Amino acid sequence: HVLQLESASDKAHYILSKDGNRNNWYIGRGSDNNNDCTFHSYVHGTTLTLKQDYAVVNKHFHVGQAVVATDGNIQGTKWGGKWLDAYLRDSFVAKSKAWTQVWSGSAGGGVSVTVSQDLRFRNIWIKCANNSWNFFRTGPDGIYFIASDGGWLRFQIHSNGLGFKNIADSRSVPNAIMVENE
Amino acid sequence: HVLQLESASDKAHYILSKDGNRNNWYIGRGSDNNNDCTFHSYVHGTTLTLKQDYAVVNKHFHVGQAVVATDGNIQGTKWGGKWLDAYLRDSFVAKSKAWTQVWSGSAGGGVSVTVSQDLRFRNIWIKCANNSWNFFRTGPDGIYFIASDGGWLRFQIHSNGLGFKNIADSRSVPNAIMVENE
Amino acid sequence: MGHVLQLESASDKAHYILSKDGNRNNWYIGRGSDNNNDCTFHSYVHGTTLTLKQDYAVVNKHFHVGQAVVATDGNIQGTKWGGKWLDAYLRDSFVAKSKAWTQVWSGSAGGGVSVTVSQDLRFRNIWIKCANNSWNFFRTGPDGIYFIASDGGWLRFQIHSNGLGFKNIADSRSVPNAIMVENE
Repeated sequence: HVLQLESASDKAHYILSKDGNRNNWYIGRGSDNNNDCTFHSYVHGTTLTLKQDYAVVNKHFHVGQAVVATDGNIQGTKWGGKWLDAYLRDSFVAKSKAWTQVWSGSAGGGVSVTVSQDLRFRNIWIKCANNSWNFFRTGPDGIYFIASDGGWLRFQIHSNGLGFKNIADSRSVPNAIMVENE
Repeated sequence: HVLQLESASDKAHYILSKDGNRNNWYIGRGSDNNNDCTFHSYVHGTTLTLKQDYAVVNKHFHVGQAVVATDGNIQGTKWGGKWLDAYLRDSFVAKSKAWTQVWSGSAGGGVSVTVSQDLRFRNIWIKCANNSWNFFRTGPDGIYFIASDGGWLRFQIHSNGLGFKNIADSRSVPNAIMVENE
Repeated sequence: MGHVLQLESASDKAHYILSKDGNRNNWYIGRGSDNNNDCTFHSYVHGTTLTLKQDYAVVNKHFHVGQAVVATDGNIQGTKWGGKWLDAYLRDSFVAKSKAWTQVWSGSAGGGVSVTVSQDLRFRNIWIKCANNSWNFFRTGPDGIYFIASDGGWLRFQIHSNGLGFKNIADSRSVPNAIMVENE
């Protein structure tokens, strides 16, 4: 009930398979003075090693068809087939604590301007009178109102978030827009 | 120092254990013309394979007591014993970029209404005068103010977020409330 | 079958390959125990083990994939997470759904008056109480000048000193007396 392999103290002992003259795979204690135990394909160069404080495989690791990658990323059906890094980015609001100017100029009553970021469901700050930032969080394309410094601004988000239009304002003309980074 | 297994080129070579007449487990290169090396239980049908570009197990994979599931979900004490998908959902604000109406009507000064979701710590838009949406983010049940289109609205979130009351308004009567999806 | 290394045992009895160096049990592979079909690759010296069981495979210690690590508490470390553990990457990268708030200042700051607040208020959700006992919401950006038509009239305020300073620049009948912040 035991196939007994015996070597001298601290000497290698492993099972080696060769097909033809080719080293194919091995399992066991591959080196003298080293107690790591390895299961290795020479042909694939793919390895599992039992080491002192952990086990390791040297390439990506599949669990069924889910994948644990060598960079620590995970892919599987639970993440909608995405890698986890992308699932997270798409799924949850980023704590960037940074903003970006998407537009600068002057947009009086009736004037529509155009930006290269989708402004829908974003945190924005609009600068109108008195060199202050007026906060707003947009929903989808639509009509919004803010009692911005100077008086007030009624504005429209249109064109799938790329259009920003001053519908009407009372002494509160937008001259800059920042957006919180995603 | 080596147990040497030798085969013809590209022929299977493996070690097979049988208990009585039952195939029980094997290790090695299980098939001709295929360099994949496998450690397999025939009884359990549970397998580790070393392949060209990855190593793979065919069922859920435990690391101590933590679990990496075949769908890519992970369970562990670091996630409070939850699966990671649920930890994430519970822990972080959802980037849903979508909204839902929670009430529609007319709530003049003093009028209280029931809303369809708990509005505490939520992103909301209230429509009052002039067909525009006024943004607000609520905290707990309490008293809030917004200089909404038309003038202003002092409002109350009550009844564990299920009640919305117009305390007072100046020419700014609410008629619709949207909430950002969670 | 003459070119397979065949290990044959009685039904439901252990059979494994054991390697010993000198007198020391060093490693084994196979069916370690009677009446039990679990198959194990184990180092006796390291005490590190892989086991194939009925419904799962298991390693008994942290498991590395290249240099990435899946720990026994379910945490993951890797270059994708900036070399951080995923728990910290998540905490640092994404907005907490805390649904709770904390008071960061209480007092009375009229026009021109500046106060110290107890948290960095940059890129935070805050609520300022001015006139009429109501909360006025604002989300801040970095240090800078901001405006809110808060209950009473309006308030132009400044976040300064790396988020630790709050100054009433000017107000119209809307003097701040308390500020709450959403918990991170």
